[PDB]
Amino acid sequence: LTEEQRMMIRELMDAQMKTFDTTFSHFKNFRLPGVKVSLQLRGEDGSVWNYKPPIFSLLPHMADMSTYMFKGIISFAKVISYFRDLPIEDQISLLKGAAFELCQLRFNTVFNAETGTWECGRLSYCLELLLEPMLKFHYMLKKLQLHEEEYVLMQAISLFSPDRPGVLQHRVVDQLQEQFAITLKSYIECNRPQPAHRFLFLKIMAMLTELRSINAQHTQRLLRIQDIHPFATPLMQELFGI
Repeated sequence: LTEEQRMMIRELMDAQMKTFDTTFSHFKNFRLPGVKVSLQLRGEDGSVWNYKPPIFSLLPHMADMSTYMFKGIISFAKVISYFRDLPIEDQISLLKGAAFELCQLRFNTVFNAETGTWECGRLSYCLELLLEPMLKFHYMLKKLQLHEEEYVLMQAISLFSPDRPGVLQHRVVDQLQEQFAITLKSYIECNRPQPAHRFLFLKIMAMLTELRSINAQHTQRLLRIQDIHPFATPLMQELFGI
């Protein structure tokens, strides 16, 4: 790995730890389904609130988690030099295209494939299959057992996609995305020699293509819900254009 590739991962890792509240400590004041996902809420005192689903009862809450997560993704991008050196218009166009993808890549780090639950600090999202592109993605990506460096690089590649509808400096964004892909490839060939990690780089690139597919599929479905039962917050509207 060259010094630049090293300074690249560091700038990415530094942006991650600064904007990723892995314990969801600042996530409060969120809506709950006032009386297929189980919801657990561990209290500091030791009390536990569990929710067993019965159908738009979880949209409000889920909308609060999204906004909280989205805010982390925006802060991540804005603290990255390669991102700030881009025209505001391109920052917005890129953020709207990767927003969901980066949230998923992040949710995967707190995903427990064993128990099939997202341990988000005090909160917990358990299931009640795998034919769902969403769940299959989380399980497959988890199986790869990636390092933190490999996750932030996946976020970089995703964020700096030149093919996002609205990008102007698609030439600059394209060169950046390539420098990020190369760094990931070099990092893998220099830290993971095990025969099991063969073709790892290409497996990661296929997952991102899957994520791009899942993302484009989600948007449509979310807009179909917003068309029937509005739930999107102001921030979710700025991103999905509503």
